[PDB]
Amino acid sequence: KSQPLPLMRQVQIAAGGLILIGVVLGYTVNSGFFLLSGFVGAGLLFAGISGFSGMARLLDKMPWNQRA
Amino acid sequence: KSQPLPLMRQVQIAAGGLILIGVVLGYTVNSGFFLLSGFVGAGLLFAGISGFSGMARLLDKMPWNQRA
Repeated sequence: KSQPLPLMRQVQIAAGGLILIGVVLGYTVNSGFFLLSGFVGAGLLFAGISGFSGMARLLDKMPWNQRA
Repeated sequence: KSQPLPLMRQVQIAAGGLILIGVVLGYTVNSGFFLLSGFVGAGLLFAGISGFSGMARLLDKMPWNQRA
């Protein structure tokens, strides 16, 4: 039990990650087809929010005993 | 100096908030005009990630001495 695992972070990674993924595939499949093809935009966005959310979810509620 | 104010979260709230806002205004102004009008979607999304990111940014790097 390193961190108290609050809800001020889990909501950011959960809501931020999920929402992003969706709004991303949409903003790219609807507003991304104009830019280039629709993979670089939604793709780069997913990868970003992905690595970020992960690092945050760990620093907030790392899988310590999650896999003891 | 309550918290060390890391960057594992500051990146999620900063990048997540900014990106979300943009990807939202687009996914709604392009893929939202189909749903209803294009305000309920992008709007609810903005407010959501807004209050969330804020609560997180504060719980991590609250404006303690920021305005002492």
